[PDB]
Amino acid sequence: SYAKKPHISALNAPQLDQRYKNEFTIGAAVEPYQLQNEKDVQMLKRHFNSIVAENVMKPISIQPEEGKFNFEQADRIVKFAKANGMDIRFHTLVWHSQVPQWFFLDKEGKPMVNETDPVKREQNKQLLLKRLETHIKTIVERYKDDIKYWDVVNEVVGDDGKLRNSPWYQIAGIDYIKVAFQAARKYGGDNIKLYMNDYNTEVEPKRTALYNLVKQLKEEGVPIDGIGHQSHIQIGWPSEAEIEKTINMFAALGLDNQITGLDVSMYGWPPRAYPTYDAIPKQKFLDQAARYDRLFKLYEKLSDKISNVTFWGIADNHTWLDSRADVYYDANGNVVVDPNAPYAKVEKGKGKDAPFVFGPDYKVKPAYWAIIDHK
Ligand SMILES: [Cl-]
Ligand SMILES: [Cl-]
Ligand SMILES: [Zn+2]
Ligand SMILES: [Zn+2]
Ligand SMILES: [Zn+2]
Ligand SMILES: [Zn+2]
Ligand SMILES: [Zn+2]
Ligand SMILES: [Zn+2]
Ligand SMILES: [Zn+2]
Ligand SMILES: [Zn+2]
Repeated sequence: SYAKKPHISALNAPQLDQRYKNEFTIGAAVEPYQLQNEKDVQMLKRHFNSIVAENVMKPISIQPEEGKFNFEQADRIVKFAKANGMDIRFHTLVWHSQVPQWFFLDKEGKPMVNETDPVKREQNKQLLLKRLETHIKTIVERYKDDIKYWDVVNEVVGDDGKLRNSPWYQIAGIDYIKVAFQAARKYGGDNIKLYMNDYNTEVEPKRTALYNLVKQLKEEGVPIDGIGHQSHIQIGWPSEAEIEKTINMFAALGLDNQITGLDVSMYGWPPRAYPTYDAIPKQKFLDQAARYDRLFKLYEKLSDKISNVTFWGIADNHTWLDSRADVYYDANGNVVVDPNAPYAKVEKGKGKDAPFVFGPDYKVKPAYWAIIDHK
């Protein structure tokens, strides 16, 4: 939007959540250590009214061995949110990544996916489903009074438009999704809100597969209240038109929509990253600000169908996108960022992305001014 507008400390900037408070909550994803850092604490207090765990509420973080529950890290995020009046999202009860392998071992300690006996396969399904229910039961019995929004399952639809063929699906079929939602409703009650969370929700054939799956589950009475759109997006993709079509399509089913992991990468896919923040040209930040301007104008247009927009981080000094920021080098050792250009080697995850409206020094970016205004 504007470059006249100064690069001031975000701790002196108009509050993001208050700008959007009648449209949707504004959330940030966090690690417990950020709650012991003065600037991160002040950022959350000043700008955000919703919170989610980057990592410490994922399955392997909560029950790394059967019967060993580590709630200590998740508790710290819950305590902070309650003390500051923030909504909490739980990420996530079921996922094919960051998930302990003991879930999928049969009683003899062998991988359940290798079982060929159909009678044993059925016993493995029921055992996996029992373990799934106990994991969800224990978590929801602890947090049902504190955590309003739940990513019950994450990424269960494949990018090929089929259900994702994870061990969950190989072993139990579609019932693991039904069991997860039924268990969360049973032990959590009517007041927690249950979401199916995924990325590339705008992209066919994934989008229609997600649509059909949710429609079918709600016809069968499986409790599902909304869709989580991870929204790990780029400056130019996906188009605002396709985002709008997606949000409307699920709203038509009676589903809430939440933007659960928003970041606007500086790069394409696979990314060709700059090696450092300082090397990103100023024009990239202007392009990103214009993208954020259109994006939040669209969220506001659709505000009656969106209850929350959560960024997957606080400020540019910390983003999981850095793990994807591969730096490409030509034969002379110069950085290559042109997506089709010659190159000799790549340094995977060594570069720097810049996906938020707050810079790594906790000063506001052009993208912040683009979404704090009313134009
Ligand atoms: Cl991270
Ligand atoms: Cl800066
Ligand atoms: Zn306003
Ligand atoms: Zn606030
Ligand atoms: Zn630097
Ligand atoms: Zn709303
Ligand atoms: Zn992180
Ligand atoms: Zn992630
Ligand atoms: Zn700066
Ligand atoms: Zn604007």
